Amino acid sequence: RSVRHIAIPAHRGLITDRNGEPLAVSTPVTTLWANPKELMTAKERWPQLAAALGQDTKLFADRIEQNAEREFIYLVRGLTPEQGEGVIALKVPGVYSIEEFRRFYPAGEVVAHAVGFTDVDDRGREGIELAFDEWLAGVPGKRQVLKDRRGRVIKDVQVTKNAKPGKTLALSIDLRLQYLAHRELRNALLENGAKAGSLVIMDVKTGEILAMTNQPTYNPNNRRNLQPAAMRNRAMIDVFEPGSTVKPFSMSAALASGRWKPSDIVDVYPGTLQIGRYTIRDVSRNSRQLDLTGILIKSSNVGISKIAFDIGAESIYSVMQQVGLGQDTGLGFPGERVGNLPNHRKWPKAETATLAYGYGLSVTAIQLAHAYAALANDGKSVPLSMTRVDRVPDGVQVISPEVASTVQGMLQQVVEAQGGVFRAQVPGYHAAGKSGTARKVSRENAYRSLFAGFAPATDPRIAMVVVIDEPSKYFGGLVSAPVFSKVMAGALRLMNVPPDNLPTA
Repeated sequence: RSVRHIAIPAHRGLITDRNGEPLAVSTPVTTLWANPKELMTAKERWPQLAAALGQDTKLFADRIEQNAEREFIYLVRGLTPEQGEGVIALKVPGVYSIEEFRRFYPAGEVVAHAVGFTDVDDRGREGIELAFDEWLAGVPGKRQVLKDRRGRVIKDVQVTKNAKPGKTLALSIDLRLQYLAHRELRNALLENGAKAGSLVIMDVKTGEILAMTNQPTYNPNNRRNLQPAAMRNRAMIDVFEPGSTVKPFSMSAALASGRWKPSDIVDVYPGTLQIGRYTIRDVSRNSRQLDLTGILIKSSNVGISKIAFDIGAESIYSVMQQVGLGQDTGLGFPGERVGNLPNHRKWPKAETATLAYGYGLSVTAIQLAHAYAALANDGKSVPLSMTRVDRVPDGVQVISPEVASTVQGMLQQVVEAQGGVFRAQVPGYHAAGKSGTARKVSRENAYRSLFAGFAPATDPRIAMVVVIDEPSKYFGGLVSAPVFSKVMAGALRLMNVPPDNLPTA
């Protein structure tokens, strides 16, 4: 007698990793709904129905009696096809089913922050699911069904508009590398008794983000009792002052200025330098004079500041801006933070020095990895991508290949030379990188352990950033280096990259 114009869900598009491994799959579920006007005519059936739904007898009865005037209530949503058909087989008057779609995340917490999740209505709410919701969602259809005066659906009349399925999306993530990264970062936090962390791996030639993992994390298939801290995609929303990890870009500015050469010597004695009301301090007051490579190895704040006064902060600012520090990544990720790299018309001495040793700016882990990928790719910046790319993108030469090559060699000495971060070495390969201690001024002042590098030195393929938040187990400045080593070793092997430092493995 009556007529209703309901909808037909679209099969939400599959999300895969770059090799086609499934990251988010739309699966069939059965939702049960009732017409209370019909249920009210079969009350002797309610206890059996209530038990099949895992509901208390009297509470289920109360719920039906409270809604007896309606023609529609939900009984349960998202049952497997088998469960739904099993309740339908009870032949309870007024109980109906509809088949919907529901996401399943086969890798669970391993890639939770990148992929995000959907609504109970299959709508993208976080991460890629949100950002690409238009691509993934498709277009629903339109169905028609007739009803009586009691609201009883008599017959499905026809189908009006055919649903249109969403489109497949292949991410840049390599799930083999994501597992390695997720496993090693997690083990690292437990061993150092750390709070949170991030690890980013990217292809320096294509800009593809091959892994992006954070701790803590969560299972998107089971979001009960979910803590807000666990949902933060720290690689893109946690901002910090990168500290010594951007001294290599101060150096690039120096070697590009025409005024400095690697063999130059800077006097750092006595490990401090006064500028007005401020005092610059070196951790290693062991040294009196350092060459340019030694300044990075010892992480001399005094040394890099003296270079900065000579070349000027503008030259340093320009390199840091051009490699993407505190600049929009273009990834358009939900909640992504851009940081801050403030310019000045005139640079005072203090602001000059603090920029040079990495406290005059705020960045994300993704930006820091992008910047190291520019240095690794022989000075050529390529845009970041969260999706698989089919051609090497056009890059921008932001650092001359000669300077990039020199600084590459210095960072390789940072890892390999005496007194350097030896725990960063990758067996079988020549790796290069730089360690640092981050700072997020807030009222608070959090300290993070950072390592950023790339490999292999002969033809760099991937860049990596490891962030470990305030390790409690407190010489923690070199806590991230061993994570870089293990993950870089596993990544190079998984990507079939030929070793260039035998004998080591």
